[PDB]
This record gives sequence, C-alpha cells and structure tokens, in this order.
Amino acid sequence: SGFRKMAFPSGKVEGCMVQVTCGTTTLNGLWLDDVVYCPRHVICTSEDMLNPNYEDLLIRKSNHNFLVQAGNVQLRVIGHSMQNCVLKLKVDTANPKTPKYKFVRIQPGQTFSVLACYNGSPSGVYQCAMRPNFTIKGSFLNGSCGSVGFNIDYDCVSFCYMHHMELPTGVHAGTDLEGNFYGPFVDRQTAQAAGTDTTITVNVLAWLYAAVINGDRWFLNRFTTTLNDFNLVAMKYNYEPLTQDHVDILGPLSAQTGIAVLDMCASLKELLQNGMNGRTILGSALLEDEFTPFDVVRQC
Amino acid sequence: SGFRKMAFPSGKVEGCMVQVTCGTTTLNGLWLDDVVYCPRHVICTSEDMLNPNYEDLLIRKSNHNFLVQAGNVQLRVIGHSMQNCVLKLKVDTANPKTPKYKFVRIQPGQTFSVLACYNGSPSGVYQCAMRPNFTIKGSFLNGSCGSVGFNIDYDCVSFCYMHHMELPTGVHAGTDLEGNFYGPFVDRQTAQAAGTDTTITVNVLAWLYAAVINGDRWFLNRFTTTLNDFNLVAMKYNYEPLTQDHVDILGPLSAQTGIAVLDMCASLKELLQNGMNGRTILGSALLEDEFTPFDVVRQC
Ligand SMILES: CC(C)(C)NC(=O)N[C@H](C(=O)N1CC2(C[C@H]1C(=O)N[C@H](C#N)C[C@@H]1CCNC1=O)SCCS2)C(C)(C)C
Ligand SMILES: CC(C)(C)NC(=O)N[C@H](C(=O)N1CC2(C[C@H]1C(=O)N[C@H](C#N)C[C@@H]1CCNC1=O)SCCS2)C(C)(C)C
Repeated sequence: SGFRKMAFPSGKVEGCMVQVTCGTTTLNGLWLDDVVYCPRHVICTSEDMLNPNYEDLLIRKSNHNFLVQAGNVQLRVIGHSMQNCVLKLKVDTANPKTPKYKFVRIQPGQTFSVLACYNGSPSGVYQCAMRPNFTIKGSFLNGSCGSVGFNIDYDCVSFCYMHHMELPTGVHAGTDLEGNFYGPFVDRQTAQAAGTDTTITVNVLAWLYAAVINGDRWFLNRFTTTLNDFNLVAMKYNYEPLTQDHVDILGPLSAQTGIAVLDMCASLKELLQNGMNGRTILGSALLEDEFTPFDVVRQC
Repeated sequence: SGFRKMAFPSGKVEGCMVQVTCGTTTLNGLWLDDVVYCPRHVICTSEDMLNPNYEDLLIRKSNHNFLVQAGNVQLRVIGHSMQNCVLKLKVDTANPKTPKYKFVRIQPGQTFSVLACYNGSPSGVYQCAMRPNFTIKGSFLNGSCGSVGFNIDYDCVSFCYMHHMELPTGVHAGTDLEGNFYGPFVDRQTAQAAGTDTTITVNVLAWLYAAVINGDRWFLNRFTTTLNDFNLVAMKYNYEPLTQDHVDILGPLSAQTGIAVLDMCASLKELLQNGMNGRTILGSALLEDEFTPFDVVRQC
C-alpha cells in the first residue's frame, strides 16, 4: 500500500537528451533517430526578444551556426527546418538509444512526467498535470528550455511537452513536440498571462477513490447527489464541471470500492462545503488534483 | 522557478534491475558487476514466515534453485551467499550497464529516490525520506520487494535502500545493500510496529527557505529566537530537536536569502503555534519535511 506522486522511469528519455547551442544561447534538445528537436527561441537574439521574426532569423543561419553535443560527442548538423515553434536539426548520426516513441498532444487535466535537464544532462524527474489554463506548475531554472514531458504506456515513450518559457506568475508554458503551444501563448516578450485556473474535478474524485482503496474512508457520507446539482456546487469552488464522460471514466474505480460516482461526488461536495476539519487524506491537508483515474489504477 | 518533489534520474538503476525467483516466490534483484542482490526472504517458504531459520533454509538450496532473469535472458547462478538479511547470487554474466556505484547506509532525515519495480521491470519513481522511526512512507505492492532507493552524486549511484516488507501501519521497512535493516525490524512475522515518528525539523526549515527563494514571504516575521527556546517549542509539536550541526548546514540557504537560521526558526515557531491561517507554502497546507538543505540547493 501507500500512494505517492509517482513519475515514469526516465531512462528511455535520458538517452535522448543533448546540448544545443546557437550563438550565445544554450538549451536542451531531444535526439530521436537522426533529428534533434529544440525550441526555436534558441536562434532569438538577446536584443530581438520583443517581436522576433523567426522565419528571417532562421533563413540567415547555416548548419554551422548550430552546435549539438551528445555527452562529449559533437554531432554534425546536415540540414535544418522549422515546424511551428520548434526547430528540427538533421545530423549525421542516428541515436542508437532511440526508444519506440510517439508525439502526442494532450488534453488539460492529463498528467505526464518531466525530465529536467541542463546542458543536455538530466537533473531530476517529477510529475505534472496540464492545468486547465494550459500552464504547468513545474520546476525549471535557466538553461532548462528543451526539457520534455512524457508518458510510457508499455515500452513506448509518448512525448507530450517541451519547455519554452516561464510566465510572470511563476508557472511554465511550452509546446507539444510538433511546436504547437498549449494555450494562447507565443514565444516572444509580449504581455501574456495565465488565464483563471480551475481545479481538476475528475482527478480529485479519482484521488478520493485512491484513498478508499488504501483503507481511508472518513470523508464518505450516506448522501448522494445528481450530476447537475454537484456541478452547481463545484463551480462555486472554481472546479471544472463534471461531465458524464468523467463519470464513465471513474467507473472502474467505483467498481473496485463499491462507491457509486455520484456518492463520491456527494462526499466531495461535503468536503468542499465544510473542509477537512483538520484531517488529512493520503497525507494531504488539501484536495489533490494531479492524479488521473489512470494514474490511480496504475499505482494501486 | 518553482519547486517540486524531484527524484533523481533513474536510468543508471533501471539498467540494473532483474527478476529473482526461488520456489514459488518472485521479487526483484539488483545486478551489479557479476552479483545479483535480493532480499533473503525469497527463500522463506509459505507457512514458515513466523520463525524461519535462514541459515538453515539456504544450506538446503543449490545454485539451480535460484532463477535470475535479465530482460528475457536467464543468468546462470554459479554461487550464493548470505550477508545479514540479503542474498548475493554470483552469476556467469557481468552486467555491462553497471554504473559507478557505492553502498551507503543513511541517517534518518536523509532523502533518496525509490525505483519501484515488479518482475524486474521499473514501474515508476518517487522521492522518500528515511523517517526518524526508520520506516519510509513509500508506495509498494506485491512483488515490489527488492526495489531499491538511491542518490546520485555526479555520475555515481549511491544505493542506500532495498525494500523488504510492509508494516501493519501502512509504512515500509527495508535494509541497506549489505542487508542491515533500518530500525528494529526483522524479516519474520512477529509483532512489530513503527515507533512514534517525529517531524524532521531541519528539513522543514530548509523547505521554508525554498519558499522564500521562490517568493513566498507571508510566513516570515521580525522575531528571532534562541536555539534552546526553539527546541523547547518544537518538542511540544513532536519535532526533532534542532542541533548546531543543523544550523551550520542551513548556512548556505541563510546566505542566499539573508534570513538568519534562528529568524527562520522564529517563523516556524509562529507557524506551529498559529497554523497557516488558510494559506499555503509552495502549494502545501502542511509543513513539508521531505526536502533536505541539500535538496533545496540542488533544485534552486
Ligand atoms: C515571454 C514572457 C513575457 C511570457 N516571459 C518571458 O519572456 N520569460 C522569460 C523566458 O523564460 N524566456 C524568454 C524567451 C526564452 C525563455 C527562456 O529562455 N526561459 C528559460 C529557458 N531556458 C527558462 C525560464 C527561466 C526560469 N524558468 C524558466 O523556465 S521566450 C520569448 C522569447 S525569449 C524569462 C527568462 C523567464 C524572463
Ligand atoms: C512482519 C510484519 C508483521 C511486520 N509484516 C509483514 O509480515 N508484512 C508482510 C510482508 O511484507 N512480508 C512478509 C515477509 C515478506 C514480506 C513481503 O513479501 N512483502 C512483499 C514483498 N514483495 C511486499 C509487500 C506487499 C504489500 N506491500 C509490501 O511492501 S517478511 C516476514 C517473513 S515473509 C505482508 C505481505 C505485507 C503481510
């Protein structure tokens, strides 16, 4: 038993991390087959961060303006291409450690693991959820751009995120592996802000089920509720409305505990309305929403 | 910026995980050079879990009674030995993926990363602290015994933990990589329980420094305190007494923020005496004690 903020094993991604340097800017890149992927702001000059034209910036570059290094081995760039907000650098050598992989664009509320790297070297791994406002509350310092987020299904790594920038609120914004930003964010120093965030309702319910699986039942009640009445209450606490799709997803967890989804919703409505009364659930004094129903099943 | 429960990258350990089966018991082993390490309860039979004699059980075994599988290939056991509470299975094949490594026994309050594996396959990774009562609040299911905990210095893996059993309170017990249990625990089914735990004071203070580094100052105050007066209060909340060794260790964090260690102690004293007043620190409604001063510096 026990329940932890658990991340995926990171070895399949560690073997793909490289250092990418252009001009005076160094960040990380992802080396799959014979292509190194990295944020396109690597070619942004330190004087052109307000409104750079990346199409112009890149056409003015040659292959010898990109230095890629795998460990202590320099890779030779043999061509280059831009795809939305990321660069693709073709190299002489295919990465022999390339795992089976996919590029996946994820919905808000889904989780992934982040492999935090600096100068091509992994420093740590942690679990994130894509917030409803399309930001992530990550942990990134200078030189961390190009670090990636991912999931592993069986033996295939599904890359879903690459880090680009930190917002004024202390949260992080980035793209999928095809260069498309999550949310309304752009890679230039204009006025940008995270939208109003919301709490991921289906994840809180999944996590309450995890607590029941681990023998922790104090927060349940004899009551039930309709889905519509629950949503009327949940919205007052800035929770995502609960959909029938979410109810169906929680099905296997309901079956494991014997607690109908709407009964667990009534339990959450009581927790929201009254608080935890000084108690904790799975060691937390607040309602945790970074565990999906799939995370709960996989760990339990 | 940002601050996460960050674990070490796990690739160096993943390449060392194997499956060990003896009789009808399957668990994990750690394969370094030509030796596979695993809990000695792997030879404990059903219905002999109350008072097994492991010296007597092992002498009744041959090398061919141990099956070790790396990936999908068998290793040949060519010798065996017991060292305290773990078995060493010498095999014909040396692991080409053996990292630089140490075996380290750690003090309570220190943190390490846990690579949870089943049937030789890594499933996830998370961060733990050795609790003062020598248990860990981990996440382990059936078949997880033999999973290991570790730190990475530079490129060298310091293995500090191997999982053996779960206590009736829901917490876990195990050994160093030489088979010596942390705390007063034995691998036999007699009445054992976790002792009264305490909160790791020096880690809470380190984590409060991390909050200041990342912009949370609401919990600070203009007050200060003596070390003896602080310990008089902290003990009333089931906290570890703070030593001068701890104060010295917090030095670099005091220097980075400009907040004297004893000033931060006065801040923690206020937090213990009044609560958080509905606010959070680094996203937590609880005082977190699973970050050492070394972890705070690494992540900041
Ligand atoms: C745009 C907006 C106003 C929303 N904010 C910002 O401009 N923020 C900057 C930012 O992050 N930038 C700027 C660009 C590159 C990228 C970057 O290199 N950020 C570091 C990477 N490497 C990693 C940052 C630092 C800590 N945490 C992170 O993750 S993106 C635009 C064109 S240059 C700050 C450096 C945080 C001020
Ligand atoms: C002694 C004490 C009363 C304190 N507790 C226990 O007897 N606990 C058991 C225990 O863990 N045992 C039994 C032995 C081996 C070991 C084990 O096989 N533990 C699994 C391994 N693999 C992994 C367990 C499963 C759940 N979570 C874990 O981590 S140790 C004694 C001689 S056989 C339970 C199975 C949890 C009942």
